[PDB]
Order: sequence, then structure tokens, then C-alpha cells
Amino acid sequence: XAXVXAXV
Amino acid sequence: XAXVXAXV
DNA sequence: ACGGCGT
DNA sequence: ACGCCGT
Ligand SMILES: *C(=O)c1cnc2ccccc2n1
Ligand SMILES: *C(=O)c1cnc2ccccc2n1
Ligand SMILES: *C(=O)c1cnc2ccccc2n1
Ligand SMILES: *C(=O)c1cnc2ccccc2n1
Ligand SMILES: [Mn+2]
Ligand SMILES: [Mn+2]
Ligand SMILES: [Mn+2]
Repeated sequence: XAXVXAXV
Repeated sequence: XAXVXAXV
């Protein structure tokens, strides 16, 4: 759920 | 995650 | 269920 | 010269 590199 | 030049 | 960078 | 995540 976090998007810091993927944003799932 | 660090932004020293890119800031991802 | 997910992965990324440039000055 | 630089490292981080939650629904
Ligand atoms: C988002 O909150 C989140 C939390 N845990 C994960 C585990 C694996 C893939 C993606 C995830 N996203
Ligand atoms: C994004 O691509 C990504 C990859 N690895 C991580 C590890 C810990 C927190 C955030 C991250 N983001
Ligand atoms: C941020 O903490 C971070 C860590 N590792 C990376 C590797 C590749 C591109 C971006 C990154 N960001
Ligand atoms: C920013 O553009 C950038 C490029 N290369 C690096 C290498 C090591 C630490 C920080 C960096 N920042
Ligand atoms: Mn990964
Ligand atoms: Mn580079
Ligand atoms: Mn977590």
C-alpha cells in the first residue's frame, strides 16, 4: 500500500 | 528514498 | 500483493 | 555524496 518505489 | 541528486 | 535514482 | 514501506 505504501508508494516510497512500487505503489501497490 | 534518500534525496542528496535524485529523491526517490 | 512491491519496486526504484540522479545532480 | 545515498536511503526509505504500508494498505
Ligand atoms: C502496502 O501497504 C503493502 C504492504 N505489504 C506488501 C507486501 C508485499 C507486496 C506489497 C505490499 N504492499
Ligand atoms: C521501491 O522500489 C522500494 C524498494 N525497496 C524498499 C525497501 C524498503 C522500503 C521502501 C522500498 N521501496
Ligand atoms: C531510497 O532509499 C533508495 C534506495 N535504493 C535505491 C536503489 C535504486 C534506485 C533508487 C533507490 N532509492
Ligand atoms: C544524485 O544525483 C546522486 C547521484 N549519485 C550519487 C551517488 C552516491 C550518493 C549520492 C548520489 N546522488
Ligand atoms: Mn524488492
Ligand atoms: Mn547514477
Ligand atoms: Mn510492512
